Amino acid sequence: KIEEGKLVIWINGDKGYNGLAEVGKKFEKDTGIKVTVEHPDKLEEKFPQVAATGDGPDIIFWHHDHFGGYAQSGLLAEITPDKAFQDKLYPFTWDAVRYNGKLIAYPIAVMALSLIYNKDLLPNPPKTWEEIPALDKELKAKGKSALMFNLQEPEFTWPLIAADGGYAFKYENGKYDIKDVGVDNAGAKAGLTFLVDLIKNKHMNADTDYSIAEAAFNKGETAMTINGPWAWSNIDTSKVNYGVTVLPTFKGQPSKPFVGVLSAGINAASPNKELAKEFLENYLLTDEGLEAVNKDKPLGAVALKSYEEELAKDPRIAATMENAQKGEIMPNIPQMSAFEYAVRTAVINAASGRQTVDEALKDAQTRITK
Ligand SMILES: [Zn+2]
Ligand SMILES: [Zn+2]
Ligand SMILES: [Zn+2]
Ligand SMILES: [Zn+2]
Repeated sequence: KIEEGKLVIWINGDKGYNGLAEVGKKFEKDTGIKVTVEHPDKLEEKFPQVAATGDGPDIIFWHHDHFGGYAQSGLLAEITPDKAFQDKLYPFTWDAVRYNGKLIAYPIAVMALSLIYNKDLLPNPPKTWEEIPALDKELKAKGKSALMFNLQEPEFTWPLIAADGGYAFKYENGKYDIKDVGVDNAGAKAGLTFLVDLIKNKHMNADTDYSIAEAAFNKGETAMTINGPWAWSNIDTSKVNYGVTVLPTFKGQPSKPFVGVLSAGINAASPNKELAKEFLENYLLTDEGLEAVNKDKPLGAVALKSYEEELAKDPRIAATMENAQKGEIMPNIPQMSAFEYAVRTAVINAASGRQTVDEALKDAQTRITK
């Protein structure tokens, strides 16, 4: 079982764990409570294993959508921030950590895709998807293309498809209606048709994937790409003079990317729930706390209003949060699995001609709602 009188924290070792450990040291100095941070390989898979036998870390950091499965297994303790604390973070982030009407984790950071552009090729990036065709023809005259991004995964194609009305699962009253899927409505059809038309008109290639798109942008062959905060470092090394901004609109409406929320949950079997809450609320989710974590490894945008306003001074972070706020929270229900499979196939089939847009989405909708 977990030891009382101390805190063990788990988080992927590639994130700012050193920062969390520093906040832990500060905690130990003020309370005498030792905080040990660990980053086991595949800790996300190990948590349910050790948590089952009443073992594991007191606190676990991971993406919100995954906490859904954890909460269904009752592995997470319900957190109870007072209204004063909840007001410290952006409202939409609390929605990401709510399971069956209960709050099961503290939101930490927010990730979402943004439009990334080459400032030398396009000092002023386009605000609309509609302009992409004309922009590409202009750039092609100079041996450059307008846009290249991963068309193989729903995470990257969904922003446009959802813009005019598409959606995964209808969210209402803090609950997802698994029988109300918006994959084959008029909005989704319009979005995918535009995407497919771009391919038919040679402005994009159906085979472009993550690596192909990243190489093209980082080598200055294409003026724009679509990616997240995790791709910036690779661009920094390429020396490309890039900018990060709000995604283009479609039919005057904002692209809606899925939003991922790094969250901190408390082990249901932890005998240190009170101290765990004190650490997270009064030490980590503070400007100094998040700053320590962010300096170790960039968090992207954060859920804490006060610190996000500071980080937002970086236009890349401001763009990340803007797209996140206009986006769709990644559903934390098991049905998203079918949604991902279904939509990935639908997009590939429509982009290749194997199916029309209407047929591809109709089949995806059917499967998802089965
Ligand atoms: Zn033990
Ligand atoms: Zn590790
Ligand atoms: Zn995840
Ligand atoms: Zn992550």
